[PDB]
Amino acid sequence: MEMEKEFEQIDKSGSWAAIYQDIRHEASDFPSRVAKLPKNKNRNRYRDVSPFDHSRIKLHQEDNDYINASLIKMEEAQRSYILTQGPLPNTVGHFWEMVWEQKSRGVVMLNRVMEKGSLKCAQYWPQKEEKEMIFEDTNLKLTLISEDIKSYYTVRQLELENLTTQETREILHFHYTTWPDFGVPESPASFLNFLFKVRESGSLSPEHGPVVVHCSAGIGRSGTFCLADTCLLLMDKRKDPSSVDIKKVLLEMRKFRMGLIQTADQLRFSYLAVIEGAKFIMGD
Ligand SMILES: COC[C@H]1N(S(C)(=O)=O)[C@H]2CC[C@]1(O)CC2
Repeated sequence: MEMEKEFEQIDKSGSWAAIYQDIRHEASDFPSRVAKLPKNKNRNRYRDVSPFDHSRIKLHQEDNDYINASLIKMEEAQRSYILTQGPLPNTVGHFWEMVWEQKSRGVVMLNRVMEKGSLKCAQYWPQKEEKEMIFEDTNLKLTLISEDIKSYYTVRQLELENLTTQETREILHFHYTTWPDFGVPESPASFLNFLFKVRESGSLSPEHGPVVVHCSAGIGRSGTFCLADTCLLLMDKRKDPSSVDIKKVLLEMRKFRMGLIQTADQLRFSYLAVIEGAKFIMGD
């Protein structure tokens, strides 16, 4: 079926939970043996969220190459994404090592450091220009260059230096700051505006390594971001945009990381975002 009318048909019939459970039943199951090794327990935020072995990002290190991060490679859309958990106190150096080694331009953050009164990820970037951060375990230096605070999101320019080679690179930090502590946003308008700002920066384009996107577990809000982006790109590429099947795209993405889209409300929100986004692209 088309999307917008399949949407109204699920709303009127109140069957979002049944649709979402079907997705959960059909999703891929692949091994995640490296994630479960005892030496990696303090590298995982949640015991039930792990990268598959076949798609995990490897650190360029001979001691321990493990990070909780997955490469989502979308062949028809010609887009790739790295989805990862919010960094932990003992993985902030691994996080920036990955950004460096994978040649990423941008980092997309969809959570606040504290939500619901608890810590959802480490404070992994510097908050003042004159107070830079040094990660001694991976030999990197990170400096805040500039910050632009807007009503729904903040964009930061950061300098990452590989202290071993003295090479430097500019990284863009795109921080969506207004996702509610409970539920999903009422309108997708600010989330779509944010997606378009990431696109306009070059961070999603083939001349760079894959964008790094995270929330707390790296599957819920993060899944919503890449699912909406890929569906909108396919609607632009194809002769028949009504042929884009959001459930099929989500199942394809779940071949590369478990659990993408965590609730039926996140599934409904993803439909809403693609539907509204397709009107703004045109041609209107
Ligand atoms: C408690 O939520 C009810 C669910 N339905 S339903 C009846 O379609 O599954 C609507 C859409 C998703 C919800 O989780 C929120 C309202």
